[PDB]
Amino acid sequence: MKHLISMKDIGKEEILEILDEARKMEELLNTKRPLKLLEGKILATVFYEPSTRTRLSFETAMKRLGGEVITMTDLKSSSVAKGESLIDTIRVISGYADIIVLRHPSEGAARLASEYSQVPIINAGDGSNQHPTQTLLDLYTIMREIGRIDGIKIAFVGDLKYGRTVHSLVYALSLFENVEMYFVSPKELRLPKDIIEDLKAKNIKFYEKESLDDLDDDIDVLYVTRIQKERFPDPNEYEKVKGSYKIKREYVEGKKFIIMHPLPRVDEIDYDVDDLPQAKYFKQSFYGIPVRMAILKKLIEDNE
Amino acid sequence: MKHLISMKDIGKEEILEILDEARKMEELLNTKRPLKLLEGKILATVFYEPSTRTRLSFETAMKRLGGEVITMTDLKSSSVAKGESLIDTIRVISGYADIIVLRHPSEGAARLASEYSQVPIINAGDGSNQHPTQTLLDLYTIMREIGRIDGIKIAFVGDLKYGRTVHSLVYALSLFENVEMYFVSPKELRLPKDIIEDLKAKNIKFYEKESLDDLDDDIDVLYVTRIQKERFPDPNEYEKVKGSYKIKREYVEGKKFIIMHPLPRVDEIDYDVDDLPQAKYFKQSFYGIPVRMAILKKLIEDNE
Amino acid sequence: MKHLISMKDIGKEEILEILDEARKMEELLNTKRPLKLLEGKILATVFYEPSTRTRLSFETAMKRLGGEVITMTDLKSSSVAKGESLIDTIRVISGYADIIVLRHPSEGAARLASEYSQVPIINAGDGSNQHPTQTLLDLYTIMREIGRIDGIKIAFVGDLKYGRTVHSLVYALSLFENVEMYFVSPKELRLPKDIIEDLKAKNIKFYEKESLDDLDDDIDVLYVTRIQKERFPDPNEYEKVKGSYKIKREYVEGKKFIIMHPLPRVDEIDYDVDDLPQAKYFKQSFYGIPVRMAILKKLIEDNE
Ligand SMILES: [K+]
Repeated sequence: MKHLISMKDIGKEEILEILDEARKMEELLNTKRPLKLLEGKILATVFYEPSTRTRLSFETAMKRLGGEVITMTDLKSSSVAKGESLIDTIRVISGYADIIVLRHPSEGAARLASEYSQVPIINAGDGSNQHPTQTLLDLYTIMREIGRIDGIKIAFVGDLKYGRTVHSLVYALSLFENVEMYFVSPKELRLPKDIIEDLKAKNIKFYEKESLDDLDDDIDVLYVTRIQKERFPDPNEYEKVKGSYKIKREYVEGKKFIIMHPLPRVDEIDYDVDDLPQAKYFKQSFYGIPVRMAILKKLIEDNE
Repeated sequence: MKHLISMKDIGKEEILEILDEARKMEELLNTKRPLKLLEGKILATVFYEPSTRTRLSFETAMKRLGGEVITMTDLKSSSVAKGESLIDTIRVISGYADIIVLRHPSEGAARLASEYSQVPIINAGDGSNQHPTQTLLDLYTIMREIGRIDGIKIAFVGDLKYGRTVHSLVYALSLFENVEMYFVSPKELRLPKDIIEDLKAKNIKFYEKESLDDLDDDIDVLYVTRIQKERFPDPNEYEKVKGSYKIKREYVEGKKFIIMHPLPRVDEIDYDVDDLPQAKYFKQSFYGIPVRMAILKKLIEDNE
Repeated sequence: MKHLISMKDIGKEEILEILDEARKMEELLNTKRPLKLLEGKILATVFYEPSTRTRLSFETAMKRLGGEVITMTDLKSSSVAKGESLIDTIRVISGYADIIVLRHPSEGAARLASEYSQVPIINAGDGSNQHPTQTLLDLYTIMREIGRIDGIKIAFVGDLKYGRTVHSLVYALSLFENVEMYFVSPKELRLPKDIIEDLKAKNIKFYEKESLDDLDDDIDVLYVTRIQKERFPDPNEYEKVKGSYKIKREYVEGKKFIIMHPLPRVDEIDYDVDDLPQAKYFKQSFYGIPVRMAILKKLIEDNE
C-alpha cells in the first residue's frame, strides 16, 4: 500500500490485514512498555482546514509508536493566501517528513498530493468526502466487539443524506457477507439513492425505516450520526426531529446492540446512556488509536 | 494521589514529599543526561482558555522526563462551540493519553473532569481559582533558597484582594509553623476578610500594612503580585498606586529578603532590580520545571 | 560559536566548517536509522511574528537529531500585549530550554536576546533583516550541487532592492573567491547602492542587467526571488513585470545553471520548470534540514 486515499482502493482481505495489524497495536498498547516501532520517523500533519480531533488521534498514534510529529493546521491563509500551492507544500513537506496526514477542502486533493509526494499520503478528509481511517476504526470496533464483521445486522440513525462517514462505512460493509442494513432517518434525510442502487446491485439485504421503533432487537450494531441544525432552521420543527431520533436510556435498556458514534456527540445520544453496557462509542474512540497505529506503521514499512 | 485538583486536598507532609521529589528532579536536570522516567507516557494539555506559560512549563517538564505531549489549547469554539461537552472531551482524551493538565473557566471544572477521567487530572486553573502547581513551586523556591518553610517572615505586595495565587500560597503556608505574614497593599485591595478569619483561627501571626516602608528587614521572603489597571481606570490615580508599590533598586539594596513573583512581571518590579542578589523570580521560574516533573511523575506512578 | 545572530559574525573558514558538518548530517539522514545526537535536549521556538516555514524546518532538524521542541509562535498579544518584555521571555525560556530559535520584528532583537539568554540564540529574522540559516543553506546547496562556492557565476533575478535574503547571500559570497555576480531586475528594484559599494570595494566582478536575455549560458547558479504586488499597485503594469522576469521552461531548456529559490514559489517560476534537471529549489529546501541540524548541534556542543 503506497497511500491511503479512499476505501474504494482496498478490498476485504486487505481491510482484514489492516485490522489484524490493529489488534496487534492494541496489545502493544496494553503492554504499557515504550514502543519503538517508528522511532526516528516523522509524521507531518497537514491541514488546510481545522480538525483538532483528527490531529490528536494521529499524533497520539505516531507518538505511541515512538515516532515524532510536526504540525501544520492553518493553511487558509498561512500558505493558501501566502501564495504556495498545495503541490508545492506537499513537496517541501515530503522532503522534511516520512509520512503525511492531509485534510484539504478541494475534491481529489489527497489524490493529487499523493502524486507529488515522495512519502505516503493519508487522507483525513477532502474536505470530508472520504475518511478511510474513520471507516477502518468503525470496522475494527465491530470486529473487536461483535467478533467478526460478516453476518451483522446494523442500523444507522441520523442524517443519512449528508452523513459522509455513514456513506463510507456502508460501502465498506457491502464488501462483506450476509450484512443486513437498516437505514433510520427523517424522510427528508434518507440515504442517497445512488448508494441504494449500489446496495441493490451488490444484492445487499437492506431496509429504509422511518422510526427507531420500527427496529426489532435483532440489530447487532446501532451506528448513530448527527442531524445538524442547518437541516431545520425552525427551532420548533428541529425540536421534533431531535426528539424523534435521539437515543434514550429507556429505548436502550435490554437491547442486544452496541452503540457506535464517530463523535463528537452533541444531541444524538442522552448522557444517561453513556453508562449502559451497550454504549461503546468511547471505546470506539480508543480503538481509533491502535488502527491509526497500524495504518501509520504499514504505510512506512510498505514503502522503504 | 489520584489527582491534583486543589491545595485543600493535601497536608504538610504530602507537600514535603512532593518537594523532596522535586529536589531529586532538579538534580536529574543538573545531570544533563537524557532522563527516561516517563518514556512512553503521554501528557495531554487541555485548555479551554489560553495559557502559553502553563503549557510551556508542563510541556518542558514532561519532555525532560522523556515523555510525550499532545496539545489542545483552544476550546472556546473548537469543541465548546463545536458541541462536545467537557466530560466528553475528558473521556476521549483520557483514552488517548496517560495524564491531563486542564485549564477550564468553569468552577469545579477540574473536579468534575477527575470524576470522568480514567487518568490523573492536574488542575492548572479553573479558570484560575486553584493553581496547586504554582503554589507548590512557590513553596519549593522557599525551601531551596531559605532552607525550610517553617519560621519564615513573608511579605506579600500588590493586589491582595484578587491575587488568587497569593490566596493559595497564604493558605498553604498556614499549614506550616511559626510563619509570620505581612500583607502590603492599597487599602482598596486588602486580603479577603474570610481568609483573615482562617488565619486568625489557625492562630497565625500576621499584619496588614499600608506601605513598603512599614516593613523592617526581618522579612525573609518578598512575594510580589500584579495590580492590574482595571482596578484604577483613571491613569492619574493608577500612576500613584504603581509608584507606591513598585519594587525599586534603592529599596532592595542591603535587604535580607529574596523576591518572588509568579510572572509575568510587568510593572511590579524595576528592571534594575533583576541583577540584585535578592532577585529570585527567574530562578523561581526554573524551579517550576523540577516540581512539575515531580508532580507528573508522582501522578503517573501513584496510579498504575 | 556562542550564538548565530548574523552572517556578519562569521568568516569563510567557519562557514565551511558549518557546511562540512551539514554534509555529515545529510549522510546521517540518508542512514534512516534513529539519530540520538541531541537526545535529551530541548529547542525552544520563539516567534513574536508568524513563520510556519521557519518553525517546521528547525523543528524537523531538532527532531531528526532525537531532540525535543517546545513552541511559542504568537507573541503579538500573548505576551507583548500580555505585558512581558522580550528580555523577560528570553530569560524564562532559556531556563526551560537548551537553545532558542527567535523571530522578532524589532531591529537588534536577536542580539539583545543573546545578551540576556543563558542558552544559544539562533536568529530566524528580526523581523527579517538577517537570516543566517537561510543564507547558510543557500551556500550549502551551491557546494553540494556545484562542487564548491569559489569561482561560480551566479545571477539573481527578482526584487533586488527589498530581497533581504539576496542581500545576505550576496554579502556572504563576497567572502569567497572569483565569484562573478549578475543582478537582473526591474530598473525600479536594483540592488541597494551601498551594497554595490561593498562589492566594488571587495573588488568583486559584477554586472547589473535589465533582462534575462542579457545573460549568457556561463552562469552556474540562477537564484530567483519574489517581486511582490506592493511594488506595482496597477495590475496592468504588474502583469508586464511578472511576465518579463518569470522563469519559463523554454528559457531554461539546455541551460547550464541550477535554479535556486528560497521559497515559497508563487509567480516567479513556471510549474513546468519544476521537472527540468536544472530545477533544484525543492532539493534546496531539503538541504535546509541537514544544515539546520549542523547549526543546532554545533551551538549546543560549542556551549557546554
Ligand atoms: K518527542
